[PDB]
Amino acid sequence: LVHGGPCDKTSHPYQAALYTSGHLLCGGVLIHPLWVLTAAHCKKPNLQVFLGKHNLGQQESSQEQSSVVRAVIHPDYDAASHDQDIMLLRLARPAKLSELIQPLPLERDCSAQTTSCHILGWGKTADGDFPDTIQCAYIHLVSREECEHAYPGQITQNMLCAGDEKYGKDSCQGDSGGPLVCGDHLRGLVSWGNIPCGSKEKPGVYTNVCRYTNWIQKTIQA
Ligand SMILES: CC[C@H](NC(=O)[C@H]1CN(c2ccc(C(=N)N)cc2)C(=O)O1)c1cccc2ccccc12
Repeated sequence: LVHGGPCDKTSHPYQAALYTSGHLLCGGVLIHPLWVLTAAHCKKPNLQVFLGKHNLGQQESSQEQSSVVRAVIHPDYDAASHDQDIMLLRLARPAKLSELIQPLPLERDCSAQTTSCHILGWGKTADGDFPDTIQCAYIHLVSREECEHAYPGQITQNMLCAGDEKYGKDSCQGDSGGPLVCGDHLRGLVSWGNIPCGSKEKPGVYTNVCRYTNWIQKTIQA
């Protein structure tokens, strides 16, 4: 993510890091002791999930590593447009919850009022580097009308736009599937946006999690 800074160490207990081949692939969000949400475009074989991490270069006493034993991409995901860019990952065992490992409640209300949000991740920064320490930035949800204006004809009801007019804080490569948190609820997932990253003119685009309540429930209860 670009134009942010290191997160407070205790402020992100729901953040997951998704690895394959020993390297960071995506972010993710713990939503249940057995389940992490990420972007559909993150699907690959041999996925490992790290919970409780802050610095990727350290073996942290709070961390837990787990294999993904089932990956359930949304059946209607459209790779070209990123429509329905959501996937549920079932962990090999219930997450060992702690002060630093906690699920984040979902925003189920698609009419929810709160537009002050934040994003987090270990993706690319404004200098091009990939940080060991998780980065955070405050950004704002934009109205559906302003979102449609930024990407004419390319915004569906399954997408939200958010960004920052002052500094252009924005998510980036490596942050996919990370949470857009608004009013301390999960509102969206990092999906797509401008390259180079930066939201001063075109906002980042996020999967609208409130549209997936029923699919999430059916998947978890199957
Ligand atoms: C799963 C592969 C991974 N895909 C992505 O990160 C996606 C997400 N995204 C992207 C671009 C701009 C914004 C924005 N809000 N402005 C948000 C997301 C993008 O372009 O692709 C990836 C792509 C390229 C380099 C990487 C390096 C390390 C780890 C993952 C990398």
